[PDB]
Order: sequence, then C-alpha cells, then structure tokens
Amino acid sequence: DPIHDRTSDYHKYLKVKQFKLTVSDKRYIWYNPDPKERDSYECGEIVSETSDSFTFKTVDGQDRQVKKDDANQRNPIKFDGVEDMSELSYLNEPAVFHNLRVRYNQDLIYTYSGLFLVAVNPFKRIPIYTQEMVDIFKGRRRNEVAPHIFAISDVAYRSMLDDRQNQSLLITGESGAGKTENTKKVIQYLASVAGSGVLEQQILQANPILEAFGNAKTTRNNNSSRFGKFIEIQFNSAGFISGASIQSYLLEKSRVVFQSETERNYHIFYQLLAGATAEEKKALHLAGPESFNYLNQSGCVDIKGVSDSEEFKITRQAMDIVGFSQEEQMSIFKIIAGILHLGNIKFEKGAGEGAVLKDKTALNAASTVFGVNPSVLEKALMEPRILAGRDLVAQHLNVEKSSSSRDALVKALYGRLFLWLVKKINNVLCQERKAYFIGVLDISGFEIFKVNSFEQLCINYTNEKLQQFFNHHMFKLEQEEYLKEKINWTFIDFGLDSQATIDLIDGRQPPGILALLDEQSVFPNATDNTLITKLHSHFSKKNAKYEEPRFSKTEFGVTHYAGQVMYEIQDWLEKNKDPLQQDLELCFKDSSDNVVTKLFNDPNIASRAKKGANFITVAAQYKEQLASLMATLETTNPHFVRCIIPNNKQLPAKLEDKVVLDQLRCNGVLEGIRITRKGFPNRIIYADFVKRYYLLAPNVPRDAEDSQKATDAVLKHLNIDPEQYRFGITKIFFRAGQLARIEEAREQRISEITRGLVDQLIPVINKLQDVFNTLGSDPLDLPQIVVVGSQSSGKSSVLENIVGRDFLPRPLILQLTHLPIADDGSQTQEWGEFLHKPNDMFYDFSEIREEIIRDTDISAQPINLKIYSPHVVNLTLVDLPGITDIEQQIRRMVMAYIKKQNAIIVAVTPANTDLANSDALQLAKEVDPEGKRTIGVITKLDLMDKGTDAMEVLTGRVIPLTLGFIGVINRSQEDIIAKKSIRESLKSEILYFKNHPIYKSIANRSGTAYLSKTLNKLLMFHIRDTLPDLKVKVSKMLS
Ligand SMILES: Nc1ncnc2c1ncn2[C@@H]1O[C@H](COP(=O)(O)OP(=O)(O)O)[C@@H](O)[C@H]1O
Ligand SMILES: OC[C@H]1O[C@@H](O)[C@H](O)[C@@H](O)[C@@H]1O
Ligand SMILES: [Mg+2]
Repeated sequence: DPIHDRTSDYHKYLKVKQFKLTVSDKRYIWYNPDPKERDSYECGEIVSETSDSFTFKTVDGQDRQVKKDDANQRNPIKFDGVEDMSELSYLNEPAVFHNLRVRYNQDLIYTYSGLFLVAVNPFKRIPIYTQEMVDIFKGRRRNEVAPHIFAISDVAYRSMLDDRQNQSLLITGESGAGKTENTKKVIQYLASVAGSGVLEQQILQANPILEAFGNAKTTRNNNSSRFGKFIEIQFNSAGFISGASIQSYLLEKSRVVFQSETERNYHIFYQLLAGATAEEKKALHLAGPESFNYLNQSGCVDIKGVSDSEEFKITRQAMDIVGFSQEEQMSIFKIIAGILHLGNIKFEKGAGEGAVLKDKTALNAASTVFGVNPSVLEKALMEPRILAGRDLVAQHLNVEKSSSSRDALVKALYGRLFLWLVKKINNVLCQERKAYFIGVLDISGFEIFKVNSFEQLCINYTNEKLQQFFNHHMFKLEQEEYLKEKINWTFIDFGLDSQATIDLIDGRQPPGILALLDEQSVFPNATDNTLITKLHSHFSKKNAKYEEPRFSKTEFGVTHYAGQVMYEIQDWLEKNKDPLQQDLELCFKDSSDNVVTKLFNDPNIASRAKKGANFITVAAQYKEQLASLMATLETTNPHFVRCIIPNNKQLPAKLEDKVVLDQLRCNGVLEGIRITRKGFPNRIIYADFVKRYYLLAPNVPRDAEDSQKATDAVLKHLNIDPEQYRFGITKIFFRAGQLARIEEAREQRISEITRGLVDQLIPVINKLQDVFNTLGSDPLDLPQIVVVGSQSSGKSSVLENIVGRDFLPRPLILQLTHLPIADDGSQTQEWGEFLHKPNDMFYDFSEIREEIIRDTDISAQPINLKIYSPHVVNLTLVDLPGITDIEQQIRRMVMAYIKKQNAIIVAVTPANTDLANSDALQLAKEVDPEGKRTIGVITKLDLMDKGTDAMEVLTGRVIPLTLGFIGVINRSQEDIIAKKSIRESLKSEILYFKNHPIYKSIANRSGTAYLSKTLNKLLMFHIRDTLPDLKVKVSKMLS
C-alpha cells in the first residue's frame, strides 16, 4: 500500500517531508517592515499584549506595536505545510501565502482551502500523474489522501453515483495559471476510473484536435487557449463513461489575421507547414511560414521545446481516432492552406479609386485548394454586389475595404471551420441519452488589459456570472448548515452584490450595454461615436457601476467584481454584426469541396439565427450561450479549482510575493474564507471540542458521556461571551475569532503545565496530577509513591505522624508542601486545601477529617488533599484503602496502582505480626519481583513481645529490598484519649529509638523524621529519573 509506505513515490512527491513548541510560550506575527510594501512580510515575535493591541520585535531589531484587529498572527510552525488550510487558527493573507510557499518549495502544488482546491503552476514536470497515481486515489476520500486534482475528481465522481446528481468542476485562473493542464487531468482520471476502450480513446483524443486549432503561443502562455470550453463527460446509470460533448466559447478569430510581436498564430498553421508530406505540400501549394503574411509579422514562427512537425503527426493521429475520414482531413488542411493563401493576396490602387489585383498567384492557390472559381472570388472581394432597391449594383471597393473584406472572409472561414470540428467531435462522442454527467469548465478568468474591447466585455461579463454563481453557492451551503444544525442566523444573499454589474451589461429594462449596442447596431447611420454617446447618455452619473472618463472620448468604465475596466468602443458595431459580403457567401456555397460547402450551408454553422429566426447580433448570441451554460451549471453540484501562476516569467521554483498575493485577492480564495466571517464560520462536533479543550476546565473528562454539557462547562469556566457562540444539534458554533482565542488558551495552558518538566519537581508532578488524575485514572503514568497496608497496619497513623497532626477518619492523594520560615522570622500557620473546594482554606484540621468523611459518603475517584505546613517536608503520597464484595474492588484498585513501574510502593506492616505470610509485601513482591521499587515500613515495634526483636528485617535480611526498611512507633489508644498529640509523641519516638538496647545503633535511620526525609528523597530522584520518559508521554497525549 503506497499510501503508508514512506519509500513510495506517493510520499516522495505528494507528502510533506517529516515538545519544543509545547513548553514554549512564544507567539509570532506577520508584518511588513515597509508599510508601502504590503506584499513583503517578515516574522516578528510577540513580547507583550494589552487590552486590544500587540507588541512585537521586528527582525530589524525594534519593538513595534499594532492593533489586534489589523494583526496578522502566524500559525504554529507545526502547521507549516498542512494539506488543508481550512484548519488554521489564522487565515490572514500572509498566513495563507506562507503555507502555500512552504508546500510549493517542496514541489507540492496542490493545497485545499475549504471548498476550494488551489493549484500553483510548477512550470516543471512533477511525476504525480502516472497511472499508479491514478490508482492510488481511486475510491479514496479527501481526508484519506493528499491534495490532488485526481482527489477532487474522485469526490465529484463518487458524489455523482451516491447522490445521483450531475457535477461540475470549474477550473479558473489567470492566463497560464494551469487551467487546461488540470482540465486534462480530470478527464484523464475520469476516463480511467470509469473506463483501452474505443470511446475512451476518442474522448481523450478530442482535446488534441481542438488545441491545434484553438490554442496559440501568447506572451503569457506557449499553449494559450484562445477559446473557452465546457466539456461534459457522460455516464450511464452504472457509472461507466458513455460519451462526451463539447461547447466552445469566444474563439479569438482576429488572431488568424493579426498577432502582436513574439506571439504566434494558431498552432495548426505551423503544424501544417512543418508536418505535411511532400505530396500534401504540393497539392496545397505550401511553403515556409516566412512566406505567408499571416505568419511572418510577429517575429516568431516556433516555440522552444515544441516540434510543430511532431505535433502535426499527433493531430493527424487524433483526427483518425476520432473518425474524420481521409478526405475530410484533406479538406480541413485545404481550408487552412487556403486561408494562408488569402492572406498573401495583395490589393493595389487601380487607375481609379477601386482596387485591383495584379498578381493572381495567391488568389489562384487559394481558389484551387478551396474549390471555388478564382474569377468569381476576385470579383466578390473587390466588387461585391449590393442591393439597390430591386437591382444588384457592383460596389467597387478601394484597397483598405477590399483587404478588410478578405480578412472577414478569413475569420469567417476559420470560425466556421472550428465550429465544424466541434460539431463533428460531438457527433461521434455525444449521446442524446445519458443518465448523468460531470462537466468541466475551462475558461479564462477576468481580463483587465490596458486596452479592452468587446471580446473583453464578453469574457468579463462571463466571469461576473461565474463569480455570482460561486458566491451564491457558498451562501446556500452556509444556509443549509445553519438550518440543519438549528443555528439562527440569516445572511443577505452573497450573490446579490453582482446583480448590479450584470444588469448594467445584459439588462433589458432598463436597457444595458448589450441592448444599447444591439439597438445601435441596427440603427441607420450609427457610428462608434453615436454608440459611446448613447452609453454615456444612459449611464453617466446614473449608474454607480458606470463611469464616463475625464478625457478619453472613446472609452467607458465598468466596475467589475475584480475591479474597474475601461473599454474602447472602436469597431464594436462591426464586431456585433460580423458582416461578410453576400457575394462571398455565394462564391463559397458553389465550392466543389464537401466541407467548405458545409461551412456555408449548415445553418447551425453558417449563421447565428437558426432557420426561421430573425436577425441575431453577436452579443445577443453570446448572452444566450452564456445563459444556457449557467442553467446547465445550476443543475449540478459545483466543485471549484483555483489555479495560480507563480510568476510572470514562466519559471519553476520562483514564487513571487506580489504576483501570488494579487491572485489570492481576486481569485476569491481569500473571499471563500471571509464571506461567512459575519456569522459562525467555525463549528465543531461536541465530542471533538471536548476531546481537545477538556484540559481548560476542572472535572471534565476528555471523553465525557454528555459532550454538549461538557462543552458548555468549558466555555463557562473560560467565561466566554455567550453571544460569541451557539449550540447546534451536533456541533458548537463560534463567531469569527472566538475559536482561535480558545486555542490560544489551550496553547498557554499546555506551556504552563509542561515547562516545569525542564529543585521543585514535586510541584510540577502535583500539577499534572491535579489536571489528569482526578477521575481516578493515571494516563501519564505519573511517578508517585503509593502506600499499601492492612486496615490494622496503622498506616494512617504513619501519615498523620508525617503530617504531624491528626486529620484522618477512596484513594487519598496527599500533597504536602513545606513552608519556609516567615520573612520576618515568624512561623506561618499551617492549613489544608481540597481540590474539590477551590476557594476554601481549612485552618482547623478537625474540619479536614470531617470534609473527608463528607465527600466520601469504595470509589476510584481520589480525594485531593493539600497541606501547607512549616512542620512538613515536600512530599506527595497516595494512600489506598487497606486490605468479599468490597475486598475485591480494593485489591483490584491497589493492584491497578502498584502495577505501574513508575510507582514506588510503601509497604506498611505491624511489627507484632511476624514477617512470613505478610500482606502488603506479598502484593508488593507480586508486582515488584526483584524488590527494586518497594520500601517497607515497620510500625508498632514497641508492641512486639518480651524478647521479640526486629533488627533482622530492619537491617534488611529477613527479606532484602533495594530501598530497605524503616522502623517507627505510633501513639497508643490511651495517648489519643489523653492530651498527648502528634509531633509530641515524636519526641518520644526519638528517645525510644535513641535509648533502645538494639535499635540505638540504627536510631539515625528510624523514626518519622527519617522516614519523611527518605520519601522526599526517593520521590525527588524518582521524578528526575522518570522525567525523560514522562516528556514523551505528555507530548503524545497532547497531540
Ligand atoms: N500541473 C502542471 N504540471 C506541469 N506543467 C504545468 C502544470 N500546470 C501548468 N503547467 C505549465 O504551464 C503551461 C501553461 O498551463 P495552461 O494549463 O496551459 O494554463 P491556462 O490554461 O490557465 O492558460 C503549461 O502548458 C505547462 O508548461
Ligand atoms: O435579460 C434577461 C436575462 O437574460 C439572460 O440571458 C441573462 O443571463 C440574465 O442575466 C438576464 O437577466
Ligand atoms: Mg488554457
């Protein structure tokens, strides 16, 4: 399984490479050392914070302060390279960019951002698109695998099948950002998982055909799409590919006759001249690109790394696969060559005003490959006949007009040829009946150049609709979640903000730009000036999205979603009408070539108005085509892929701050995470919230049964403002920022209780004990001292002796803290504290005995008693019930305690009860065979017998132990009856051992004083010894 194998290409090319921050409490923030350079950011460490402001040290070396509102906090370095950025506490611009940068530098181009898939063009080849890679993502769910265009393709596929609903993938981005490469990957994936099959190959081979005729090298992309497309992959009810259909939009026909410096014409022109066979060159009258006007003006005829001859063979192969016949293929090449020959026709000024054609070479070459009459073609170009009432009069045209008519014929032939290719492909691939489909939209994003004409308005208008579509989708998803979870919050439709710009463009009443253009396009003597004049007359200072420039008399502004765009009105009338002399239509309708003739006869191709319809302008046609695409998209469940270009030099490993950030700002990527920042952007299933923040509140099990009640407990203890959150049916909902503040509390808390893990070790362990061992569990295997003895062993007296005062009547965690002599030199009064009584102080030890009895009315939940006294040593002990229905759980509890090797066992045993067949030591040796962590305490020594001595065990012989034995004596029953108090009877204990015939030799290693000192010592060093392992355990359970 490659997904788990680290030594697999999957982990190498799709997975990110590979306690310090745990104890650390450092905070960092993104800032720009130069306020005027918003795109350049640096990391600064936070040093202090007030009510609503931060203070940090800049790398330059200088404290700086910023408001908490404008602060761009940085996420913990642990999250650098996350697969899905939606799980970040901070999603500010610099933070987003940073995670993308981290991934990009590791050659990870794919990153998730909620319902957004981000892909940053690598401008390099990364082996993550092989079949094996396809197989790896098959079936896999998003969370189950790393980010990849294949993963989102699978999700859409699974959704189609599971919900029986059509899907769509919208791949958007700037020119060269990677839309088409990713579009091909989706198809590659779908053909594989739902598929080397005839139909499959045909679908796969259709793209190569359209790219040859619709792509070209521009200054921003060597393989630029000069048309947009919507590919529908069809499936049968069983989920197998059954067909495909293609729609093309806004083909850049003007490129056929003109290309700006360094750019090329459509690939097919160069492919034909370089890949045609010798026989084809002759039949077509071909020559090198330099001999053709339409190819020798840009200064570029080839692309580095690209072989046009090789690509030609590929295109021819693709046409064979899709099914174009040999003759159809030849006719397509004749059209391409004919267009080239038309471009070489040179019109000259005749004796008069009319143009003439002196050389007939180009005209004839064209006429021969087109299968039309040269004489008729020549007259149709320079002397088209126009209707003068009821007679046709030959209008002899000058040079400029003849040349323009030639170009119009060229564009019309290319445009029609392209539509014909698409229609032919659809005839072979499209099936009238299909159960479902997955549509992929590959079209240009907003276009804002210095010069913007009609084409740009169409594409911008398109993107206004697509952005509106996305916002509205987000709206619906949000509305659906709040409804399902029972969260009362209503948003204003996100898409309503695009309506104004859209109406200004395609509105009927009031009439928008297109309507006014159409009207003006059919107006008698209308000109580009009367047009601009009319637009200003309708929207200047009357529509907030429109702007009449201050000086320019040929432009107008439109405020688009992505910013204002200035449009030049020049040629708009001609563009909207796309005229072609009727005599040219007639000339080609009489062609001897089958395909040429279809380009002028097929109504669905030869014109915009279908058989029986009225006049249709280009604008009206495009508005109808766009509404049809939107209606289709609105019948699907949409998936969005955001492509980002790393720089403007088409170079690998060179992510530029300004270039990327600019896109993240208009791509909507930063919008798709700030659109709902007004409601409750964050929500977490209760059990998950509790599992993570239980640590911030007392008495809250990481796995409480009632997750919702626990969640409520945490928020209350943290004193969170009730308005900042809402309780859903399955999730807790938070206002923007609130969850991030709770996460920061968790981080600070973690640091507060783990930093000590690096003397006063006893207290540090005491803290962890109060935080994790209250419910009676020891998940961290805390190093502790456990006291074990019989109900009559008199162990409780031992504890009261160590405490130096009576206070004893569940496990009992006794945490003693020594109090130093007062600063003035006085003796501080001793008192106690219970963990379940947060604000109480027990100065009366009698009340402590009572509280123990109260809270107790056998259980595994320990009572946590803390005692602060200047008469005790620093020490922590865990007293367990002494050793039937009840005597079954007790032994169970004890065992569960001494079982751990991180525990030291204090076995208390009466001296007046032999040594063999003990009790505590028995259970002790059971879990501690080598007796390396057991210390025996011998009590009631003064209660043995006449000549009964115990020096044998005290010196460690009857039963050896690494830690040894310690003897002691306690108060008698009549002593308790009298005034005789503890730490008074201790004075006696010392004299007993000091003046004892045999024990006097070991007097210094006996008694309560010595026992307490020893336990403190054993605990200090045991904690120190266990410290390393405990750090590992703590790090784990906290992640
Ligand atoms: N994921 C990718 N892997 C390799 N090269 C890529 C990738 N995405 C883009 N490219 C490179 O970028 C060029 C332009 O990408 P393209 O998809 O054609 O952009 P767009 O369609 O958005 O105009 C490609 O032809 C290729 O050289
Ligand atoms: O003009 C009526 C409608 O026509 C459709 O084609 C457009 O997409 C809508 O935006 C418009 O409101
Ligand atoms: Mg493209």
